[PDB]
Amino acid sequence: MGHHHHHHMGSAGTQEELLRWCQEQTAGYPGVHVSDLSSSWADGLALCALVYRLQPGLLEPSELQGLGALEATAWALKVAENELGITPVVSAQAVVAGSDPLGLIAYLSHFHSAFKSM
Repeated sequence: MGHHHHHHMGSAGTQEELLRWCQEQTAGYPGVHVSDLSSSWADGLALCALVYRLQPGLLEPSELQGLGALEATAWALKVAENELGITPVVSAQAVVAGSDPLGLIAYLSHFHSAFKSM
């Protein structure tokens, strides 16, 4: 199958399933909105929310939630890898700046595949 590449849906078609799964996993925190593939990860809320869900006894989202964006990403990314074992795919600066859509989505896939199977 396949016509050429794109015709109606393709890029957004994947983001929809990714954003939907992300919001569901980040659902529970009385003060966290997950509906953006950039700003949502600014303060590292989306990433922290996921990590905390996997290791609630080895995470501190609320701590890095306001302490800082760069610190939240670097801290969550470092601990996430230490607690889960997932090696970072993109730099904190890029994540906080949202200048890496391909990298942000790829990372989410790693976390999803880890929980999808476990």
